[PDB]
Amino acid sequence: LSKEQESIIKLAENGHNIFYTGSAGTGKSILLREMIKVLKGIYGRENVAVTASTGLAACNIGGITIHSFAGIGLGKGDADKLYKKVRRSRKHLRRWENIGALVVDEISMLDAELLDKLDFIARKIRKNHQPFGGIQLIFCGDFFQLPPVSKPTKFAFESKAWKEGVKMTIMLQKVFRQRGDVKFIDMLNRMRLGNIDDETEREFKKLSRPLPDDEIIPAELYSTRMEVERANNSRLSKLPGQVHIFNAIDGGALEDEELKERLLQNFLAPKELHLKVGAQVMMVKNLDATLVNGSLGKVIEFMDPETYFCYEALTNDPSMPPEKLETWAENPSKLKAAMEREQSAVASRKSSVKEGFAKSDIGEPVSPLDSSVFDFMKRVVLENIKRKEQLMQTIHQNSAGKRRLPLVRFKASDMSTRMVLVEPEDWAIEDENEKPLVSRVQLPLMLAWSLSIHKSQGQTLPKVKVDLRRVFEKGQAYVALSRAVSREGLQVLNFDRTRIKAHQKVIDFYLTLSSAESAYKQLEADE
DNA sequence: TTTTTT
Ligand SMILES: Nc1ncnc2c1ncn2[C@@H]1O[C@H](COP(=O)(O)OP(=O)(O)OP(O)(O)=S)[C@@H](O)[C@H]1O
Ligand SMILES: [Mg+2]
Repeated sequence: LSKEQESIIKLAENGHNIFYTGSAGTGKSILLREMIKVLKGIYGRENVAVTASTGLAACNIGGITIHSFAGIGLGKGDADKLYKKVRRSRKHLRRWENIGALVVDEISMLDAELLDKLDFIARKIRKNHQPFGGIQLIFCGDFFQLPPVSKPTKFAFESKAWKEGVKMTIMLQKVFRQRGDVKFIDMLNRMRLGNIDDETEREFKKLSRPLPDDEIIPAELYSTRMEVERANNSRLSKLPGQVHIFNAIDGGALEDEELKERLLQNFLAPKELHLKVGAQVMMVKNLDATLVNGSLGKVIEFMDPETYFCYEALTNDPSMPPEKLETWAENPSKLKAAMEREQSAVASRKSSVKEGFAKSDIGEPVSPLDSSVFDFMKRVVLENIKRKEQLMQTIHQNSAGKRRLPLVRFKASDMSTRMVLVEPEDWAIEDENEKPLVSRVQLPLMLAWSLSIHKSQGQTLPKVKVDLRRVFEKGQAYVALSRAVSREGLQVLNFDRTRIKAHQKVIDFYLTLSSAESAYKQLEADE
């Protein structure tokens, strides 16, 4: 870690409501990841609230989406009625009564209206007038990156809540991401601000040369959902291995089918989820505390719940007597007899709707499980008790004509993994008398080789294809291209400098702030 | 042409 950075953790240590920023690449998130350790040691592991604007970027540091944390849904409604939505769910209310520090990363994507609301929700809950109820704030973004989504949106700082809230500011300088290319850093420093010359243009337009043709799948960054899907399938249908179709149950009672379709998209769920063995996926609904919107991962193989109950126990003891896997692979009546022991009335009218999802293929045969699924065991001639894989594969050949679901290896930003067999979820849009106008049961997955540029903001991409065809917001081009470590590993199609421009309030804001060294002097102000 | 909801 640098010297300019440690003066921030230690500023946040001493308890100051800092916002802190810097060019893309300057290691603000990495910094934050360690800052979060030393704020749980002050308040409590359960009293620090790690969040970001999006949900993938929120996983970059360990956190849930800011909206998921506060418990405000999409947070469109009035500032007063969000308070009563919060104080209903007991979990979310005391989550606001105990947090000592609220962390928000890539706050650039939050709009002044919500920052005003959270500020209010906290004050009326915590019984305190202080700029957020006394909650130590830590805002970490870069206002030259993507601005808050509008459907006019004032920036996070135009709010009364921000300029009341932020007590202190800092500003990092050394761009670490492209550290070995002092030229490429420069090219992005002036793409961030609005200036591009010929040598920049020609160099970027030279990057459209195809990327290396090795066995590492390059990441692709398109500005739209229907590009991201074109590339997520342009790439998936190049993967060796048998596909698995996943058809989404739909309903139920709306008449305008054009909005029905459009409603059926923003659920983040596709009508046709195609998934092979080895696809990069990303959870899209907040399921639990560590499997959330934005969790990258990979698909491992496709098993039904009877099967996966063996494979799960088989991960917890590869030194297991196989006389019990053989009791399940020669009599699968006893198989259910151990699965049930470990596990509403409107949920029983959606189980039997989710029950139909991915109908059983009693006429299609069941291919064997891959090699890599039993690699975990392969780590002394008398200990080769591995009739286990032949037992496990036998248990799989008993699940033809049974719904097989994706077993996904998920990966957190602290580098630990977690396997889960992904069950369908349900997306409904309804009214006061509960009738789902549009309802859809699909898997909470989408291919995650291509992110949007919004979702990729905050990422650090080793080999990244970028296509500036359909960018429409200031700095968005600068995000997609600055997600790159180098130039040797970067493709740039349809480079268009004729719309690469700055916003005026972003120049106006980064002239009234404290530099990296104007963070040190406030340390001897404490001491 | 975008994100956000257990
Ligand atoms: N002190 C450091 N020493 C070595 N590598 C660093 C250091 N700080 C950052 N990096 C590298 O820089 C990248 C991480 O920088 P980030 O923390 O992601 O900054 P940032 O996320 O680009 O800022 P954004 O995009 O505005 S959220 C990784 O490749 C790190 O290995
Ligand atoms: Mg980041």
